[PDB]
Amino acid sequence: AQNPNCNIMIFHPTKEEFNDFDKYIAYMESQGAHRAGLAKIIPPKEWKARETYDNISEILIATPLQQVASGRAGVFTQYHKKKKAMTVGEYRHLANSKKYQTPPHQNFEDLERKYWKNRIYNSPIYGADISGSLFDENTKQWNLGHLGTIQDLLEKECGVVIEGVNTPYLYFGMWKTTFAWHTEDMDLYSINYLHLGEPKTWYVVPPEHGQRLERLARELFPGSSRGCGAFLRHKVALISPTVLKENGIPFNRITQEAGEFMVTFPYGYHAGFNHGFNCAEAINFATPRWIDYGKMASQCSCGEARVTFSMDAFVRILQPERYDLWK
Ligand SMILES: Cc1nc2ccccc2[nH]1
Ligand SMILES: O=C(O)CNC(=O)C(=O)O
Ligand code: NI
Ligand SMILES: [Zn+2]
Repeated sequence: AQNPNCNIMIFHPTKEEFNDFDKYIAYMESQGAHRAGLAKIIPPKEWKARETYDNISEILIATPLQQVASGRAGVFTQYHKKKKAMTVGEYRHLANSKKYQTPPHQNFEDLERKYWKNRIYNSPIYGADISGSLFDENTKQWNLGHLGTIQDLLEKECGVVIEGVNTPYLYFGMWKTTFAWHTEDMDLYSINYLHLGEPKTWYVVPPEHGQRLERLARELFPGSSRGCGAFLRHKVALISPTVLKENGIPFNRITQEAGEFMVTFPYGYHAGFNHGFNCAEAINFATPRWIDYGKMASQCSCGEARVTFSMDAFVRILQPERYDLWK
C-alpha cells in the first residue's frame, strides 16, 4: 500500500502533466496522496493564474465576518459576527493596521506558537465565501472556474441528471483568521489556490482516522454533541495540535504559500489559520472515487449548518432515506 504513514505529499507537475486535471488527480491517488487527507501541488514554473493582481481592490466583501472565540486556548468555538460591507482595498488596509497585523516573530514555528497561545484573545475579520474567481479566462490549466461539475460527474458515473451548479468562492484573510475543523459538504474533495499574500497553515487528519477526531470532539464539546449528531458540520470548533497530541489523534501539518494549490480528499478533516493578509480561491469537486463517500456522509440533523441548493440533489440521489426523513 502506498503512503501507509498517511504523510502529506507534495507534487511538482511539469507543464505537460498539468494539462489533464482529472488524470493528475488520479495519479496523485495512485501514489497514496489521499491517505493523508490533503496534498500540496506546486504548479509548473511557466504557469500563471493571471497576469497581475493590480486592480482587485474594488471587489466587495459584502458581509465581512468577525470571528469571536470562546473557551480555552487549545479548545474553543468561534462564532461569526456580521460586519458592514467593505472593499478589498479597505480590508487590506484594515489587515495591515496596528490592531490586526501579523506580530513580529522569529520563524513560522514562533508564529504558530503565538497563534495557538493568543488566538482566543482577539477577533480577526474574515472575507469568506465570496462567489467569484480571480483566474484569467485564458488560463486553461487548473482554472478553478473551468473544472468539470459534480453534477456532470454524478451523471457520468450514475446516469442520473440533476439540477444544480458548482462555482468557486474567494476568501480574503488576515492574521489569525481561522477555519474550524470540518470535512467538505457531502465529504467532497476541495481544491484551494492561494492567489496572493501571506501563507496559510493547514492541519489535517487522515480519512481512515476521521472517526477518532469525531470521538474526541464529542468529549471536548459535550453540549454541541448532544444537540446535533454531526455538529462539526457547523464549522465552529477548534482543537490545537497540542490537544490532538495529548489525545493520540493522528494528524499532519503543512503551510501553503502564495502560488500553490492544496487539495483536500473525501472525509479528510482539516483546519487552519492565515498568517496575514491573503486571498485564496476554492471550489469543491468529485471523482468516481468520491461516490461511496457521498453515500456515507453524515448530515447536520439540527438545522444549524447551511445546505446549498446543489447539495439538496446530492442528498436526494445518494441518501434517499435521509432525504425522506428531512421531509
Ligand atoms: C513550506 C513553508 N512553510 C512555511 C512557514 C512559514 C512561511 C513560509 C513557509 N513555507
Ligand atoms: O481557506 C479557508 O479559509 C478554508 N478552505 C477550505 O476549508 C478548503 O479549501 O477546503
Ligand atoms: Ni474545507
Ligand atoms: Zn447540526
